[PDB]
Amino acid sequence: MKFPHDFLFGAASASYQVEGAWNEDGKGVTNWDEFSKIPGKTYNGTNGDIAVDHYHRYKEDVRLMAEMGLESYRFSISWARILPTGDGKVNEKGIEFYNNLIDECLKYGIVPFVTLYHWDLPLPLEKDGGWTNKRTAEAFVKYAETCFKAFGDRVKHWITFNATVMFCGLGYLKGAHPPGIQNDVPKYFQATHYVFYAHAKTVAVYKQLKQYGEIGITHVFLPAYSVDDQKENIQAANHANEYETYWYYDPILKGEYPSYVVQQLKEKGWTPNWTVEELEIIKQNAEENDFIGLNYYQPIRVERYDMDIKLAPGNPSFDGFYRTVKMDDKTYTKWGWEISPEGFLEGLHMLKARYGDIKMYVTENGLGDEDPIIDGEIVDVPRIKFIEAHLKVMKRAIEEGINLKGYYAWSVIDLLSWLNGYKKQYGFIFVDHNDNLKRKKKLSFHWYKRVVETRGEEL
Ligand SMILES: C[C@@]1(C(=O)O)OC[C@H]2O[C@@H](O)[C@H](O)[C@@H](O)[C@H]2O1
Repeated sequence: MKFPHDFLFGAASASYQVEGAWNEDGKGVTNWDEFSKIPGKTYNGTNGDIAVDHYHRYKEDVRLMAEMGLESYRFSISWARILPTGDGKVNEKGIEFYNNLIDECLKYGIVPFVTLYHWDLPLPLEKDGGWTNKRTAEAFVKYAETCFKAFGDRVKHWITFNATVMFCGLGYLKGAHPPGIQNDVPKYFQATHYVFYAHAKTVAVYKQLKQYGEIGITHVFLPAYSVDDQKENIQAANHANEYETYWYYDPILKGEYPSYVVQQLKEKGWTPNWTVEELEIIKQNAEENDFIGLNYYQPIRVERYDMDIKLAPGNPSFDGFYRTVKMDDKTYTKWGWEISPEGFLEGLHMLKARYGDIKMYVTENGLGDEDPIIDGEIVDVPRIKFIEAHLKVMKRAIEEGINLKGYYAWSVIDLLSWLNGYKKQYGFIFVDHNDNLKRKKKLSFHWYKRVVETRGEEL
């Protein structure tokens, strides 16, 4: 019984990835609904139209989570289910559905942890300029307030945004996410600003509501290490960390943007169109966050741009100052992501040094795999070893006085990986695409049950 009763063992899903029912019960079209049908954007033309069909079998999937001894389920609300056009009339049929999902989790004592925005923007709001238009931030606040009024009697754990770095960075820098834009740095940075503004304003509204649950944001956590002891490389890491960690966590946690990056955007002419009022709202609401969410999969190993010659190479950074690299002496997934428990642990240390005793939830962590199948059984031993290694570093972080209060494995069920199809499995529950999307427990499902039952006595 080592992890305290204070700490939730969970597993996670995202609405676009898991629900399907893209056109049902009054749901508005989203950006991912349109974007996924552009050839070249999703793996093998893979879709969320049906996804894994969680919308129609939510009762079954929740029964399974309960059978797994799950303590908390983290899912996302589809904004286009509540408010189809982003604003305007509320779709009651969408409110019914999330009330039913919430109520079913609750039957079995499973705690909802709810993400409001997991990348699936109602389409008009894309056409307005998405997160580059303050309007979308004001719309988001209204939506959040709608969800709070409708669901907040029962839901006491809320996430505003998920992984802003990806949706903003992939949407405006690489064109791999909607709206599909490439190398527009100013829009990227502007998008992150309006998101952080929407967050802080939403947090202020939630607290004025007097609902007595908790709220915070979920970021990607992607700690950057220097590939060696070389000063140029150390500097490349510092810079990586500034842009990938500090830009995101400082505004939410500290109430100020990191002056290092601010100085460089000014020089480059890329500073966002931000107002004093917006920055005050951010500044005054940094102290209102109850927690920080971490989606952590890997660190990155960096060398400076001109230290090739100075161990395979890496992708260059957006401003071309550094690049990430792969290395002989480390372990990678089959899609090339590093598996680094020591990476994660020092990462956690770096975060307590800067942000102090902030309450941390690991809102995503897991292994993407093409699962071994034997006699119709999914024997996903690699996933078990992945989660095991990460759970052990958490156990140690806690022993070391880090304020970690939950762990949500990425993918409670097999679902759609945005850009990797169904082939990049991440779940505890298998889904049979060849047998009418039927659910089967994997090896990992039974293992995780035991971990929760024992609260992590695994040495
Ligand atoms: C990007 C991908 C993947 O499919 O590879 O990684 C894992 C996980 O990242 C999370 O940060 C996203 O919220 C979620 O949607 C997941 O999907």
